[PDB]
Amino acid sequence: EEKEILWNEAKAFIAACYQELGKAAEVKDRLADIKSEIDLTGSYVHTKEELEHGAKMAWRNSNRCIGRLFWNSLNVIDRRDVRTKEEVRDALFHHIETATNNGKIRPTITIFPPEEKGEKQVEIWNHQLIRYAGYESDGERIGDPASCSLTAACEELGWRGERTDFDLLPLIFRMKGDEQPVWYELPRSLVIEVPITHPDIEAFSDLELKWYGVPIISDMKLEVGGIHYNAAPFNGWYMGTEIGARNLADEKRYDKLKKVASVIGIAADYNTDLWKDQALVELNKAVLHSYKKQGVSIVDHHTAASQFKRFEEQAEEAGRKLTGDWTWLIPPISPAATHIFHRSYDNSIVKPNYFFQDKPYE
Amino acid sequence: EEKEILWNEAKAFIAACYQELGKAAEVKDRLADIKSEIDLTGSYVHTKEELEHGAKMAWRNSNRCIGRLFWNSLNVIDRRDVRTKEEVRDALFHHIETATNNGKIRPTITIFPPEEKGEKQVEIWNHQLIRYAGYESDGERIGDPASCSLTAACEELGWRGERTDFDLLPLIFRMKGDEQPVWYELPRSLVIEVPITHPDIEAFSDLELKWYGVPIISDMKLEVGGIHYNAAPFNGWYMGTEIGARNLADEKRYDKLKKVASVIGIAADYNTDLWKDQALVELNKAVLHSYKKQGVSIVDHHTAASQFKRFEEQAEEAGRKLTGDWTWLIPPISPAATHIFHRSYDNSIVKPNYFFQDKPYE
Ligand code: HEM
Ligand code: HEM
Ligand SMILES: C[C@H](O)[C@H](O)[C@H]1CNc2nc(N)[nH]c(=O)c2N1
Ligand SMILES: C[C@H](O)[C@H](O)[C@H]1CNc2nc(N)[nH]c(=O)c2N1
Ligand SMILES: NC(=[NH2+])NCCC[C@H](N)C(=O)O
Ligand SMILES: NC(=[NH2+])NCCC[C@H](N)C(=O)O
Repeated sequence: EEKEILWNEAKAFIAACYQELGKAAEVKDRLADIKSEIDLTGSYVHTKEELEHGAKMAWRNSNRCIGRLFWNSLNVIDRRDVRTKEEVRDALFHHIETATNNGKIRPTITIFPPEEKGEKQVEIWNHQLIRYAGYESDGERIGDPASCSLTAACEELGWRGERTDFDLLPLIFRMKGDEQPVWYELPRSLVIEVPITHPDIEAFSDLELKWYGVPIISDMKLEVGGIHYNAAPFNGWYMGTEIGARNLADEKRYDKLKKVASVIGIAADYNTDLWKDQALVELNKAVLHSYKKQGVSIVDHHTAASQFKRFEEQAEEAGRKLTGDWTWLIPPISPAATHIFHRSYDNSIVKPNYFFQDKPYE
Repeated sequence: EEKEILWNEAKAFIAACYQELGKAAEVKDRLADIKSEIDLTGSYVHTKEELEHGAKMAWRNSNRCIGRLFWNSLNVIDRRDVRTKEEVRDALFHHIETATNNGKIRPTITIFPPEEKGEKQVEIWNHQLIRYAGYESDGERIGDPASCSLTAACEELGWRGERTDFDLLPLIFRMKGDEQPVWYELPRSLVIEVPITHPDIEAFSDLELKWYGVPIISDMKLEVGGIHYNAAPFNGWYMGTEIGARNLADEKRYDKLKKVASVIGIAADYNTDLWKDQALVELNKAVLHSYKKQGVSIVDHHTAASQFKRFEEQAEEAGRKLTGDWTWLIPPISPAATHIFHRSYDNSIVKPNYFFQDKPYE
């Protein structure tokens, strides 16, 4: 009964994949081998070409992603060969190193062995390979609240954070057959961070803000032709607003707008002064300026939206249906200044794609 | 077959209305009289209490409206007695005068006779009672492009605009039985306008921007218990962003962001400078400052969202389901700074409500 779902998704995927690669004639024979493989083993194994293209298709189908113009240049790393936690660890270290690329970020995915009987071979606990810890204890708020539960979970495993506002969480994942995950401290040499300064307001440094260079989502499931890659961390480069308008701005995150208003020399007393709006703009300018000055890749929301429009045009020219989530595609500052705001998007789910998974902690 | 739809909507409305007014015991007898009235005449007539409460309920059900906290203080003007175009004209003039209230704006609706056999007694062509004309002719762009088609239609009726960027369109409506609408020039004494200045950037006046005080939507259908009030203009006061982030900012509208960037002394060369975002903030600050200085009612998007949150809480306490359109409720600047951005809204349609109608021009 499980073969049936796998087999149908496999047919849809290979037919569409090989079609796009111009391998339309090799479908029938490839489908046969897969049909046999499923019969024998209860599953099938992707060729490196299918795996690579499937990961690209999945990115192209990510309704919430504004950066999809570059779907076809994704660097896919096939690590389905890993069997030990040392190999997982070094694969994760390598992903960080190669995707970072000394600041000139390469969009990269590292693909680990897929679920077998729904049984995970590797289970990554981190939301992102690089992220800051969070602590709350009796009035105290330190670090990133979005990381509070994972941080508490790590401190159940013998790890202890310094309790600065920017503790790097260790990598934490569990191997099949083990009851507890293991954790490895990140080598600081691998992690680029960017101190946030303002182009012309020098007092901005007094906030002592910083953020990490590369956002590497590590807790989503990649689904390709019925195959479930629960462990397949991926990264692009940041859009400035993700850091300046959300991570550093949200009240449930770092909540820095009042402090920003102070250092840029404006009052934070009256809603009608639009001080939050003004602080958001200056904070987002500082973020863009800082990453650029540091030689770390980043994109502003206007350029990103322009690129996304080219993605829309490209899709129309190629005869492909466009899907998107309007509510996530619009940037959280000046959304009406982008074309995205003024059109509609079909939020249908197309596979291959990336999906949410339940968290092993909490 | 038309009695059936009317009768069912009537039952739902009166039962719910009288329930809310505490007139639950008078439902059965009122429903009887209506049932007879429909049988005899093919329609029924609302009491002043039902009409008033129905208009309020309709506002409360307006999924796109962030200002719904004040639904119950709506000033309803019953003008179902009008029969002549002079009476319509004077009713419209009065609505403008009383809603304006010397700048301290009163949320007001004037209700004209409803459709009979789907036949309109009064058909208002204006989108808003007060709005600026728009012209495009061989390269020329003057005024408000959103008004181009209506403006062209008026100039087919013997009206001629001065072709400034802020020509007030005449009132234009058609009476039942007439083939063409009539138009009446607005008395300037009735129309408050606000010149846009900046609190601390005096060069902002060089843009010579202004906007009108009161937004009075005049082309939507009010539906109450099966009765279709196609002509029922209503107004609240502005939220600043409607003017500063859309009317004056959109490229398909007044398109003023480059000129704003110039007068506030910033470059408009690089996306990464976030000059559009900065210009939007300063333009929206100027709008709020200008209306306040002029003694004309206005609300900023932060205060408006706070009020809307109270509307959410009030709804929960009263046992009423909340409905809303997330995509319209979020303000077009700093939406993530409002609570609205971070929750979901059921976009179901509940009646009574206000609906779109096809435009007689275009
Ligand atoms: C190349 C630069 C990229 C940019 C600028 C970009 C931009 C964005 C942004 C701004 C978001 C919203 C994130 C949030 O609000 O938290 C997003 C979401 C997303 N992006 Fe991209 N992205 C990029 C690359 C990629 C890559 C390489 C993949 C995967 C192969 C990807 C898949 C996704 C997915 C799955 C989401 C949704 C995540 C979620 O639901 O939480 N993107 N992207
Ligand atoms: C009291 C002050 C009010 C404020 C601040 C307010 C705020 C708003 C705003 C900002 C919008 C979005 C408009 C746009 O983007 O073009 C809106 C839409 C709307 N409001 Fe209100 N509103 C108010 C009063 C009213 C009143 C009195 C009514 C009717 C009785 C009403 C019914 C609506 C409707 C029907 C829409 C949707 C219009 C459309 O779909 O184009 N509002 N409101
Ligand atoms: C396509 C999209 O639904 C459309 O542009 C909407 C988005 N949200 C909006 N929200 C408001 N308040 N006003 C608008 O005109 C719009 N436009
Ligand atoms: C409730 C709402 O859907 C939710 O807050 C969404 C809105 N749009 C978003 N858009 C982006 N890019 N990121 C987010 O986290 C969210 N949050
Ligand atoms: N550009 C991206 N790939 N973003 C992925 C999500 C990152 C997340 N929003 C963050 O601020 O850390
Ligand atoms: N606050 C209101 N009632 N707004 C109604 C819509 C007005 C319209 N958005 C305008 O800018 O003219």
